[PDB]
Amino acid sequence: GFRKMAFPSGKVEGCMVQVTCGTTTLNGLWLDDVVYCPRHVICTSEDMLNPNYEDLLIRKSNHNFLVQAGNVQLRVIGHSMQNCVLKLKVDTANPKTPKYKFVRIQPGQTFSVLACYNGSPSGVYQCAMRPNFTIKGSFLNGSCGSVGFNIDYDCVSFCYMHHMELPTGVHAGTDLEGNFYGPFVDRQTAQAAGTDTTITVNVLAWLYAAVINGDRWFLNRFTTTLNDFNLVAMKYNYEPLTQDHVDILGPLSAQTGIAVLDMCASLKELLQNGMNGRTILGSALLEDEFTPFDVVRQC
Amino acid sequence: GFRKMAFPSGKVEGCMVQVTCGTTTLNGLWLDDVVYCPRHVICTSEDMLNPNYEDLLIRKSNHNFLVQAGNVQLRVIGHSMQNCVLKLKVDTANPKTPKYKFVRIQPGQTFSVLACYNGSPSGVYQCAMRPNFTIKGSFLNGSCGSVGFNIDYDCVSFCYMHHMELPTGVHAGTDLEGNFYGPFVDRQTAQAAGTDTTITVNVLAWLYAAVINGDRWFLNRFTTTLNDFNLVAMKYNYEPLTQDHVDILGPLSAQTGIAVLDMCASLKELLQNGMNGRTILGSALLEDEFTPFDVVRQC
Repeated sequence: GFRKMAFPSGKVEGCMVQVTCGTTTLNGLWLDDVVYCPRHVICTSEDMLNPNYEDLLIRKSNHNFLVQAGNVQLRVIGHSMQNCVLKLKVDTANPKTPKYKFVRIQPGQTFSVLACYNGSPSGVYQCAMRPNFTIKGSFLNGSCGSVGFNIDYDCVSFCYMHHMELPTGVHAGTDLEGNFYGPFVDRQTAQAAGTDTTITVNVLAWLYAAVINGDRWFLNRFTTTLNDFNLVAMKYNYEPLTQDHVDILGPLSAQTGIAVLDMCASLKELLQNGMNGRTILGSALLEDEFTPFDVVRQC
Repeated sequence: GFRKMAFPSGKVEGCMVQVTCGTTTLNGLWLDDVVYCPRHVICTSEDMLNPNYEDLLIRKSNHNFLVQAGNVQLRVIGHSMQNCVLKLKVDTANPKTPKYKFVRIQPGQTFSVLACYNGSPSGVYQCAMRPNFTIKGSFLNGSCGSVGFNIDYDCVSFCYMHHMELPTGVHAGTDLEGNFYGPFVDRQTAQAAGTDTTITVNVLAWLYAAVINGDRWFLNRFTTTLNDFNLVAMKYNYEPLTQDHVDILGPLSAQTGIAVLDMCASLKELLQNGMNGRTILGSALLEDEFTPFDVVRQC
């Protein structure tokens, strides 16, 4: 079988707290004795249009921040700002702190999102960093400070903190150093992203997944060069395929005995013709939010 | 705009253990001082075609069961069989036991699965119980004893425990009282699922979701009786609606002001005429794995 699969979220659930300043409430991440959260918690409705965050922060005291782990209030003993992330030092360490790292992911890479409201986890799902640095998430009011992450041998790699929604319904945020992915800004304005593209290496991974699970109507006897595939890919606003990408697909190629460039020839035919009403793994659309690693692990 | 979202898995992660007999290891669920697992952990390969579980259990003693949380052994102090589940009394009450219930779900209901191997969680995903009492999971060897669950106001409702795969690649299992969903048995014999059908109540939920988001071209000014709709539905391999289905659509019907039987009339028209090249929620296919509760959550 094959489904979109998220990492188990327990290690991150143990770190989620509620952070309140004024009449603004969102989520924070409690690691050791520090709570990380979006800096726009310090804004008011009038501030959010063109906020001078340095000015706004100097006017705040430690006692203006209300941090709550469940029913328990945590005392803020210091605060600083790192790009778009506020760091609140608290006097108690989180015993539930996992082994962790802060990473900045590359477009095309996937991660799990733990969506939280008022410091309480609500759901978990798998996202990809779009090539235009948006993410197609499910985030409502109060979700800010929800984080995205991957897990590797009990170590949690935090890669995303949520900040905003765009008019098209996609989302934008930062890494845990507070730098936005993409050309976005934490001000209350309608922002557009650059033109998105489809993550080609992931579509190929997913086609290999469809084959591993016995779905093959789209395979063909033809083949293609890497450059000629990339010309057609770019015409249809697919990302070009690098030789690193070809190499990353090897294990799936071997597992199925289908050369990478043969699968490229199949994808080319789908782009040029369509799916003729047929479906792949249930979908009427080509899916590009499974990486090669994702497919392997689950297969 | 909608995606499969799982419940945060942490409360369930804290209950997963491994249960071994000889070299056969699967997963178990540790709640208070009882571990629940599939009874076929007591089978050798020779026993699995036509096991005499009652006879196999008589030869078992407490000291034959290796239960481990991680690498830490949990001593077994009693054992009993309840239908297709083994219950192992252990000498330690699980300190991470959540508030919980055992529930038996209906076809069409959705739940999160925490896929586990050797007592270690690998991933979490959302499943729907199909009308033929199979699920389309992602399960590998050693996944038995993985559980499906819903979470309501901090209470975990356990509804599924995994036991087997069917030739078509779908999966079958029991509730936590050990009664299989569907006509299946825990024997290593070839078994067939009934022909599957589309989950009508979930398609209706999906149409309500489309209306909530402003996509409502398919609404018409007609209605139908429940019986007339059910008789048409069956001719298109749609599940007939129950009174419980009508009731769980209540909130969405209230939210939109569209009576359930009016929406049924719109669906009937879609079934009899097709989509005429149009889309709903950006899809030419009707989705049937989002329940009325799922829709409310994400909307």
